[PDB]
Amino acid sequence: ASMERFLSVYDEVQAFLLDQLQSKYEIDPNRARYLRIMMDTTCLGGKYFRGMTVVNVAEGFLAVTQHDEATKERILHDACVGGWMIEFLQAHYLVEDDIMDGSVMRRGKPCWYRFPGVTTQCAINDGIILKSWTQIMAWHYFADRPFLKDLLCLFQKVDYATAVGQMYDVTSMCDSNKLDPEVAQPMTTDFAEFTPAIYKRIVKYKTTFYTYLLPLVMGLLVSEAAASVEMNLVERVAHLIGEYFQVQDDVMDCFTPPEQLGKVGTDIEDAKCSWLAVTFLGKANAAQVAEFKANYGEKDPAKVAVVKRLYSKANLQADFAAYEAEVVREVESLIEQLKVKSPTFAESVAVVWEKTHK
Amino acid sequence: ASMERFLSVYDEVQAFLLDQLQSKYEIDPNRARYLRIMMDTTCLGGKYFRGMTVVNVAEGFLAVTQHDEATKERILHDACVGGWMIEFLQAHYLVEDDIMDGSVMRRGKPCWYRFPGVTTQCAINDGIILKSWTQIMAWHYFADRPFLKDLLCLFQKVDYATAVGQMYDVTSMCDSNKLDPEVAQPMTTDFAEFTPAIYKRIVKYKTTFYTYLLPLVMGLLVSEAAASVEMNLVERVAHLIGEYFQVQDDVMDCFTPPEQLGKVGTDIEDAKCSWLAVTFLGKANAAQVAEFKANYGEKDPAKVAVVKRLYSKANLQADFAAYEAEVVREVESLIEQLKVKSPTFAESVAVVWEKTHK
Ligand SMILES: [Mn+2]
Ligand SMILES: [Mn+2]
Ligand SMILES: [Mn+2]
Ligand SMILES: [Mn+2]
Repeated sequence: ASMERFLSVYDEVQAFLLDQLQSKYEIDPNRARYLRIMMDTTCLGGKYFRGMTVVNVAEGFLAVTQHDEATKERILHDACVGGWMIEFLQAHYLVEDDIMDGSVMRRGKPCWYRFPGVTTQCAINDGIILKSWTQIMAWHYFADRPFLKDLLCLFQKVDYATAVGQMYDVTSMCDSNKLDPEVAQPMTTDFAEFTPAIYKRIVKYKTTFYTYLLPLVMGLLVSEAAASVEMNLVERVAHLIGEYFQVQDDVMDCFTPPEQLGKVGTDIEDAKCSWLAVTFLGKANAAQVAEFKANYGEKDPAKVAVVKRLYSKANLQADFAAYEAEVVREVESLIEQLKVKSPTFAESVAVVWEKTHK
Repeated sequence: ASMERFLSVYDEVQAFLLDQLQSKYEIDPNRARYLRIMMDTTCLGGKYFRGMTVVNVAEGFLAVTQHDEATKERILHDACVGGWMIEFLQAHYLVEDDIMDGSVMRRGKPCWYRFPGVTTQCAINDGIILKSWTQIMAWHYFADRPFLKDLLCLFQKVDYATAVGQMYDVTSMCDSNKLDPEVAQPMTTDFAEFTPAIYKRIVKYKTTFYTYLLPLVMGLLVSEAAASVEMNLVERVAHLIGEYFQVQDDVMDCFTPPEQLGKVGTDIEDAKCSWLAVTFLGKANAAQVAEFKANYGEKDPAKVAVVKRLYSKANLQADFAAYEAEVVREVESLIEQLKVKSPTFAESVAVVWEKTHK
């Protein structure tokens, strides 16, 4: 099974990293144990969607390409390692974003920095280590691979894009013209920057590059198949599926009970430029906009309840269904275009869409 | 002048980074301005010792190697860019370490995260961007260079080592056997881990790799001269000079007035494994150790004053002078050994020592 190989490689990668800390970085056993627990707590327990996308893309090409058995095994091992690079990159983001946002829970468990023996003082550095481990992995496992340079270059550009996206995200409730390191940032009062275009830019950089583009292209690279596809189509379809992913996340933040969500959603309190706020402001009458402005972005539970009420009364299910229908058209169109050069890869993308959509 | 070229390249690198944000990352002008101010505030204003070491090593080899003039200029430009990679890496560390430690000032100015329009929520991500910029620089300026892979590999291993060193540093006041993410960490009461060996491990990883080893080897790489030297000697001498650097920093933290230091030193309050504490515990009688334990690691100003008194009464100037004399012997010995294969590089190391020592 794909999952079974993927999880076995985690054990191998963990052992390599911790053994190297002992043999080359002079680490002692208690700190090795701390880092092992940190790695498990921050990297394990999700769905491994991103990492497994690398594996699944690679498996698709193995099914139609002649290889020695040892080569099949090496490609699958490379896909697993590259998948864990992305999972560790996500772990880095989640650790640091939870600190930056003051989040409380993540996947039914306390955020890493809130563990009693961690604290922010250690957790910021723990998140730095998680990202450094992605590079240690690559240089060790891919040292002699022909895709090493392309993979490292891709990884770093996606990582940079994601940090730029985090800036877009955490500043999305400020007026751009008032941004200034010397002046404490007030929340917007006109919400003029709550537009579809601006929302799409947040999501594209914050989410879609590392969640959809990177796993797909990494699967191509470890398969030596990047010339088998039109890269502009891979970008466009990743952008599309990633945006749909984030729209779903945004809806759930407001409307999924905390036990199922795994956290208490705070997008309203945090004044996020979410799909609900943008779409509501694309629909609302004057009265409703005024009420939204009077209540959005405040921890006060009665104000949050007014915003959720406005959202419920706004029939945003209709907008979501129409958004979803348009995304189905465009994603299907792009999958069709991908078949011109690689039916195999087009099928992998169809699977990524089906897992995202349904 | 070397400094004049180095600072000119900053302007060039800044322009490249910000222009690329506009042309490829969809940035708007106010956020470009924020990032420009962030870059200037976090990267400028120090001595540029690390960055200029790259330049000076490269200049040493230019003086004795035949090159076309355009090649001399390209090598110096590469040395400047590689120097700014290290300066931006340091900027990353300082931003994140100041947040992790709750520091107040850095170089006579508030720490970046304490700017009113920054906040920890933005500053953690700003520090992430600073490090991502080091990689954007390398891939853009060194794309076709033969040293690209060696440089990237070196940079990432030094970066990893530094994060491991930060872990050693911020955990240095806890008993290793009690380290545990599930349990809030108490300060040591026996100080058994305040030893020269353990202190040297903190310093080696936290400081010496990125402050001394990386600039020296980067200067070799951009000069295509790494085979001109014995790398084990470069490591040993970097370790030695870097440790002396940190010992000086530790003394100043306790004894240099804040205006000259640029901050209010808090190593005693923070219970740091500093050279003063280790050396004091290497000298003290039972009575003095007991008093140290009763007062170390507490913000209470009268307790800090008791520790400073113990340090003053302990005649640690004698230990420092004897430490310094031994470092002079060993550094001179290693410079002599370096002359066997490269007098030019040995001279660059002598300059790095002279700037550190005097
Ligand atoms: Mn966030
Ligand atoms: Mn969300
Ligand atoms: Mn620190
Ligand atoms: Mn210090």
